[PDB]
Amino acid sequence: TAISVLLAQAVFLLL
Repeated sequence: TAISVLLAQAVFLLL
């Protein structure tokens, strides 16, 4: 993972 998704979330916003 539920923490792995975060990296993908902050990745999209960046992007």
